[PDB]
Amino acid sequence: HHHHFNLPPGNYKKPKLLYCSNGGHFLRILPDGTVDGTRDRSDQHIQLQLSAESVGEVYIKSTETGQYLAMDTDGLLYGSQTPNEECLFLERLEENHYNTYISKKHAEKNWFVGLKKNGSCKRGPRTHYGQKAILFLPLPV
Repeated sequence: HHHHFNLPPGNYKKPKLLYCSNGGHFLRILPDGTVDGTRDRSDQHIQLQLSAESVGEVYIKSTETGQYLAMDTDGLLYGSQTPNEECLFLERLEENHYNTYISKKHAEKNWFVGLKKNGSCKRGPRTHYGQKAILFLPLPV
């Protein structure tokens, strides 16, 4: 293990919105595979279904498009049509409150899913423990 094992409360029964504290954006997976953030609660591409692989491991999938959130070799988030090793994330509790998502593939590097204040996604290597960009709150849709 490269990381702690404090898990967030909750389950995967229903889809969620992943709200980023940093700029107040919801994680969005565009039909074209693009990943970013939007403040529009009405957006049809912010509804995500999480599911667990192993305990503490998840897939994050677009309910609208079926695409899986994934982080590439260069730390860029993208929408994948099929589930692959780049699609697994370590879902953890952070600051005793939020949810963080660490790239399983790149766990040793501490690459997280994160959103900038301007709503653009952070590149893996630019993320790190202690940032606001990596903090998410799962909200019901």
